[PDB]
Amino acid sequence: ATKVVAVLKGDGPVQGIINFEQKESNGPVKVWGSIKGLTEGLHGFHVHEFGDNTAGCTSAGPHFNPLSRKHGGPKDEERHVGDLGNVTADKDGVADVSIEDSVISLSGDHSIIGRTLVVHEKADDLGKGGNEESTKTGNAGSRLACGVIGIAQ
Amino acid sequence: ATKVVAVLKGDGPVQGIINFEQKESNGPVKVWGSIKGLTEGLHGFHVHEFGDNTAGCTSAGPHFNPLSRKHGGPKDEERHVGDLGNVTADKDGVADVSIEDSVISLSGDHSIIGRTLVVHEKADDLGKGGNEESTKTGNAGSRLACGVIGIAQ
Ligand SMILES: [Cu+]
Ligand SMILES: [Cu+]
Ligand SMILES: [Zn+2]
Ligand SMILES: [Zn+2]
Repeated sequence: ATKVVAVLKGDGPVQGIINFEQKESNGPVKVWGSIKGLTEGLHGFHVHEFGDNTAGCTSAGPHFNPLSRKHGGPKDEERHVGDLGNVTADKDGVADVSIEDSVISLSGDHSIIGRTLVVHEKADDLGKGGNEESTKTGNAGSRLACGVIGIAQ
Repeated sequence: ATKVVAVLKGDGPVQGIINFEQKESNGPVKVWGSIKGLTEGLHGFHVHEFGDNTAGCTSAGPHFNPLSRKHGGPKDEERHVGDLGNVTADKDGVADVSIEDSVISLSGDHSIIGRTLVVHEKADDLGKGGNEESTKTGNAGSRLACGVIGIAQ
């Protein structure tokens, strides 16, 4: 496929639709959409390993990391395939997403199809924190909303 | 990879979890789980094309049909890749699913990862109905619950 989508939903007011499109097999991936119900400010944003929603967002597992790297920002050489940094909400709780990433993909080892997109309660420290946790999750906190990444076209 | 799962949710009481497992590259897929809240009897059960939940189960599109064949039963040579026949709910409206299928797959062009699993209101006539719709959707009717098929641990 060249186009997939994830509909984020959680126990709370956080919700949104995120689109992904990749025209070429080894080309970049455009990510866009909106999320509401968020507190003003930054929020972690990543693709998690499992597209398993049997237990809310917690069953999505850790960050998608097929290359067994350490957590990082989307622009850091060292990073999980699923690390998409942070999204920002405005005073009304809305965050407009517009990302372009070259690590995630819709085919091969880096394929995010069938995995989960998650938006966190707090900001992602991009893996620069003075603690081991920062190198695993970025200390972004709990998962407010998530959705399985499915084929849309 | 070899294990995927789908959490079925709808606007009504119908809900459940269905697991899929494919041990060998191109071998058969074991499908099992449980669904509750259904009326007693048969119920259409298919994999639909899109894992698009932007409009509930309606955005899932039609039955997954890469080979452009007509609708049928799982044992038929002529059928949609996504045609998994019917599931049977007991007197208490619980359908214990347990079947194997070698048409669907967790890899390749027949892969159902990132697509949608749907449970219907009525029974799938396996394409033996006396009308045109029968060879299209088996007349299974409305979509009671669905879920995008995602990668499981
Ligand atoms: Cu995350
Ligand atoms: Cu169906
Ligand atoms: Zn990470
Ligand atoms: Zn069909």
